Amino acid sequence: SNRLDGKVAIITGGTLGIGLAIATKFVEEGAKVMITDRHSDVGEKAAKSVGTPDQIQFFQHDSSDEDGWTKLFDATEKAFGPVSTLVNNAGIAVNKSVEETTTAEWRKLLAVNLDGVFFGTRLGIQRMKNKGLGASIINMSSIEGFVGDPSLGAYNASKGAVRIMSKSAALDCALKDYDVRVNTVHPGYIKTPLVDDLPGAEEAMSQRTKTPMGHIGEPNDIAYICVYLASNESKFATGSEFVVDGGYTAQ
Amino acid sequence: SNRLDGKVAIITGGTLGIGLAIATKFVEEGAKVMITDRHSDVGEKAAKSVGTPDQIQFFQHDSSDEDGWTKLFDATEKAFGPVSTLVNNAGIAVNKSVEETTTAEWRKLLAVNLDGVFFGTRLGIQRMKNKGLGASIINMSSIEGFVGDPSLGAYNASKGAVRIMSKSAALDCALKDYDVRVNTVHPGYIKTPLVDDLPGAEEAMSQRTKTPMGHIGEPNDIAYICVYLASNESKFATGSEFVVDGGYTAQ
Amino acid sequence: SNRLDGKVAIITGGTLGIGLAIATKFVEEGAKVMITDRHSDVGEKAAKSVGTPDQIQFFQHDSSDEDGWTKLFDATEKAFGPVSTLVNNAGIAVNKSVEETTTAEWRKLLAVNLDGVFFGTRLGIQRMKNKGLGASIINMSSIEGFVGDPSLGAYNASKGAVRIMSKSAALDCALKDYDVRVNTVHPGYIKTPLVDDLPGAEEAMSQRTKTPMGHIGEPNDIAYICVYLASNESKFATGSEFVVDGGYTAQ
Amino acid sequence: SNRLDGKVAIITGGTLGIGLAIATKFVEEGAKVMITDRHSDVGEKAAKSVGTPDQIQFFQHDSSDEDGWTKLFDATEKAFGPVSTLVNNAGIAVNKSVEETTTAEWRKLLAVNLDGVFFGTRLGIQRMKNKGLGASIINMSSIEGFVGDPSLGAYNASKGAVRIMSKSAALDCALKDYDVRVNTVHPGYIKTPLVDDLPGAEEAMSQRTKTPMGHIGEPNDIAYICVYLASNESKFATGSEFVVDGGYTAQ
Ligand SMILES: NC(=O)C1=CN([C@@H]2O[C@H](COP(=O)(O)OP(=O)(O)OC[C@H]3O[C@@H](n4cnc5c(N)ncnc54)[C@H](O)[C@@H]3O)[C@@H](O)[C@H]2O)C=CC1
Ligand SMILES: NC(=O)C1=CN([C@@H]2O[C@H](COP(=O)(O)OP(=O)(O)OC[C@H]3O[C@@H](n4cnc5c(N)ncnc54)[C@H](O)[C@@H]3O)[C@@H](O)[C@H]2O)C=CC1
Ligand SMILES: NC(=O)C1=CN([C@@H]2O[C@H](COP(=O)(O)OP(=O)(O)OC[C@H]3O[C@@H](n4cnc5c(N)ncnc54)[C@H](O)[C@@H]3O)[C@@H](O)[C@H]2O)C=CC1
Ligand SMILES: NC(=O)C1=CN([C@@H]2O[C@H](COP(=O)(O)OP(=O)(O)OC[C@H]3O[C@@H](n4cnc5c(N)ncnc54)[C@H](O)[C@@H]3O)[C@@H](O)[C@H]2O)C=CC1
Ligand SMILES: C[C@@H](O)c1ccccc1
Ligand SMILES: C[C@@H](O)c1ccccc1
Ligand SMILES: C[C@@H](O)c1ccccc1
Ligand SMILES: C[C@@H](O)c1ccccc1
Ligand SMILES: [Mg+2]
Ligand SMILES: [Mg+2]
Repeated sequence: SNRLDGKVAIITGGTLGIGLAIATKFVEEGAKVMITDRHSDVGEKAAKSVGTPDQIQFFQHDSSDEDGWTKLFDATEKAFGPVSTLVNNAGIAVNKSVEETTTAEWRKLLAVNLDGVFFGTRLGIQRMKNKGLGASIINMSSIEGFVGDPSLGAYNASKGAVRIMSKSAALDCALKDYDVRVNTVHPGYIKTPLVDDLPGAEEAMSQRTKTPMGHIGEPNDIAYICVYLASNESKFATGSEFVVDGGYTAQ
Repeated sequence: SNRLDGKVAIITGGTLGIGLAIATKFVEEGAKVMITDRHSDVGEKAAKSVGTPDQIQFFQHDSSDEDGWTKLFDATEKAFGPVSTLVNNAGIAVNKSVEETTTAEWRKLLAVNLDGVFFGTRLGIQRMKNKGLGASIINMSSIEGFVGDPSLGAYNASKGAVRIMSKSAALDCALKDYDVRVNTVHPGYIKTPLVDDLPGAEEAMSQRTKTPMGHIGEPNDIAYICVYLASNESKFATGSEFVVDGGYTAQ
Repeated sequence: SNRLDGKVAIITGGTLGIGLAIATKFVEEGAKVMITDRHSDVGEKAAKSVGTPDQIQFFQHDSSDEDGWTKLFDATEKAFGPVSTLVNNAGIAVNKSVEETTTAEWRKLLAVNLDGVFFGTRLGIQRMKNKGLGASIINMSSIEGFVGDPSLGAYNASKGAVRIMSKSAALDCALKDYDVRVNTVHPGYIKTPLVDDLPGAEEAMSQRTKTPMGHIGEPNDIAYICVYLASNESKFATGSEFVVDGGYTAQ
Repeated sequence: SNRLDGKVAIITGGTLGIGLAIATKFVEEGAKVMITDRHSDVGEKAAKSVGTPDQIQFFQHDSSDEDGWTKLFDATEKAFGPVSTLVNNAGIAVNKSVEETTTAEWRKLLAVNLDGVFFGTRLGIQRMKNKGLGASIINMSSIEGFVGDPSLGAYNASKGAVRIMSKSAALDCALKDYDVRVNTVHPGYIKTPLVDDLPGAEEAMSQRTKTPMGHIGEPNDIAYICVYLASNESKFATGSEFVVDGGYTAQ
């Protein structure tokens, strides 16, 4: 209760899975939230399921769309006042090795997972710096930002990029006294309706050779670390990686 | 409020600095707490300053004392019921390079910082496993578990040891379904009364080449990450490292 | 002597600095080498300075040019026989924070440093797999793939991407028995004619707060780790990072 | 050939497995070598199998024996002149979880794997600093210094300790211009006569979920990275970790 009082958050890809749980817990903790998705059927349903428009709204946006990022911040500040918190959560995956990644697949995935995170982080710094907001940018950067997977080549590139680009941003903001922190969150495998629709994936993901806890996580597992990072509780944390993975990377 | 309802925690070195703030926030969040120190003058004063005996008590113990560790768990369970949470926070430092570390200094520091953490972790697993407690062992493992410092040789050894031993314990507990998580917390430099008594240390620590944020942290910065790790909010986090360092390790 | 007997190597950006030293030592150790640069004035001079055309040749190529990558492998195999070794060394830097990185700067740097390395790695796997060559892909991935720098935002993104994408490729090649290894090399600061032309850079780079050894490296420092990685001496090394940095990342 | 001309090396645990291969390649490259083992039957046989006494000798020593370390350096300098190179390779393992590690097991393993490496490193710095030798200390610090194993708790503690203590030593030596480098080598699983005597271990170790290359390494895989680190080829490498693991830690 009240851990995000006063905060105004944008969460990209906030209508389902991890993003939706982040939104839910943020609203529970007193934040105002703008969620996005590139679609609208999903997004408008999503917001009302969490709360009332004074708490949470939807804005249609593809995170790879540079110009839209500006539309999104403007819409958020007009609904709720100056943005304090950005969660760059939107992402896609391609199930290909590096060897077999088409150039089109490469470019598409980097547009969302890398360019989108760059656009959001760059704009977030510009919009949030020097306002006494206790501003926090939280970039979703995966267990696949620490370890490779033979069938996630482009995804691995994007997540490693986000991991280290976020440190650069953290340092500049710290050195310049901007009152903006930048950190990454690295989920292991999490169970969502989308995973449930992939036959065998959860089981495959729950083998002890993958996730030592022998099961995968839930969306709220990622929501709670994001609450910590958005809150002023984490005012000395910047430039670091927060892993919530059931032990995946510990072995 | 209520984030640690029902929890019963031991915090070693809990009478001052980071340990005391961990204790304070744990009690605020509903945990019962036993704090320790090798002394008693410090420890008894400390507990009453946080709360009443039904909330927090003191037990005299040197974490290097293997037999005492057993006394400590027994005293905690008799005061508050079965222990769910252990914070291995007690530690010492020697201001010596590897080159100049005496063997006596080496052994003394390893006894507290390494053996003590081993004794606590081993006993904690044995006492906490298989009770449905949502048990959590939180080992204090430093920025000096990631990077070296030329004048902290033995300290660096101990912190690197804790970092990886904790992963071993996390994995075994996960694989065996023990309902015990093990994680490490890695503070950067934190401002305490002890640091205040070391002329020039905070300033030295606040240079941008050391801490990018240009200042050092406060004890509550470490308390809040410990609340997250002790709580069931972090039920999917095991075997990982949580860094709160003002950017120190990001550059 | 003879440590790369029989090997056929492509080195991108091989006409100056680190690339030229890699080429020089590779030829000394018995490899045949094709060096590249996006220019030709630099490239043709470079090759003759190292050896005769039966040892080393130049091919004009911008590593961001996908179609050219195919031209480059074909020219190398026609000069020297099937390629066994690829060093993805070409790279550029932008001296900008994330905050101030223009989109054009972002795209240009990613085209060379990320897309170029992807194109080379993908093609290298396809061309080298399953030929008994003891094939090795060596991706230049920087100290800036481990730590951030506030004024190298895009560069940091690219180097973190290369670091982890390389692990993906390593794993797929290992799992599929391709006889291709993939590793990254992470130079600290190295002294070259280009650094010499940047007033104050070497000195700035030699401060103990940057490079503990108190001086920067030389091109051969990177050449020698590349010889090891190209040779069959390193037949069990894949998916890992080889840092040669004067202590930069150790503190 | 000649890559270690002039060097004088001590290799602890140099009579079998990885240590013996390190010794063999060191002698091949022109170094003079003193190997150790706590036994003598093994050690005297070992040296003659590699070369003549002017190339390689044996000295009986348990690396946990502090006073003996001094005897060992003196015997080496009297045979071969001032020591330039130290490989802290002796180590033992206990097949126990943290939970089940007896205190006696803990102390015994730390005495060899941690205290022994401390004693060697401390003495090596003192004996080697400031002599223009191009001195190099190479500490064997395992894949189990990066990841945990549920059944190697004490071993994991020791290897994490060595990993970070070595960075401390590297930094002090660099900052003080000692002409001593300190680095760690991290083998994955390697096939030796001892592994061959453990039924099922190699197979278990070769599963793709353990070692992606699908087989384990050979002793020379570790010897060759040690040659690089002992040689002046690696004069800019200090404070870093060199992993040769078949991909184990990349996934
Ligand atoms: N679910 C899992 O098991 C894992 C998820 N992750 C990461 O967690 C993050 C969030 O995951 P989920 O919310 O559960 O995703 P999800 O798998 O449940 O659904 C995909 C989500 O991505 C967003 N998205 C995709 N393309 C987009 C675009 N062009 N513009 C805006 N939004 C877009 C959508 O809003 C959608 O909610 C992602 O970045 C993903 O990379 C990482 C590891 C595992
Ligand atoms: N204060 C700082 O700047 C930093 C602290 N740390 C780590 O944080 C942890 C806690 O720090 P503080 O509480 O602020 O310590 P402190 O510096 O304020 O005071 C030392 C504390 O260590 C405990 N302690 C020492 N030897 C002990 C023994 N033999 N038995 C039981 N307890 C013992 C005492 O209770 C005392 O409260 C330590 O493990 C330390 O290594 C790490 C980096 C920086
Ligand atoms: N010199 C230094 O201090 C450091 C260098 N590095 C990295 O080391 C690698 C090699 O460095 P140097 O050879 O010394 O570079 P250099 O600084 O001496 O010169 C730049 C080199 O990059 C190559 N290059 C740039 N754009 C290219 C393109 N579009 N196509 C083909 N080639 C291109 C050129 O061949 C040129 O030789 C680079 O990837 C760089 O990122 C990393 C840290 C420090
Ligand atoms: N063989 C393998 O699969 C792996 C080995 N390692 C590490 O590699 C290093 C070397 O391995 P190997 O030479 O193959 O060992 P080994 O397994 O072949 O034989 C044990 C070696 O340890 C030395 N040793 C043990 N206790 C000693 C003492 N008290 N004093 C002096 N020497 C002692 C002995 O000389 C003996 O040669 C060790 O530190 C080990 O921790 C790490 C991972 C895997
Ligand atoms: C790593 C996670 O994002 C994932 C990617 C592709 C398919 C399933 C899961
Ligand atoms: C790293 C921290 O624990 C410290 C150690 C010695 C002196 C000051 C601070
Ligand atoms: C990190 C190195 O590539 C560099 C980049 C920009 C300017 C100088 C040096
Ligand atoms: C990790 C390696 O040193 C090992 C330890 C115990 C048993 C087998 C192998
Ligand atoms: Mg792993
Ligand atoms: Mg650093």
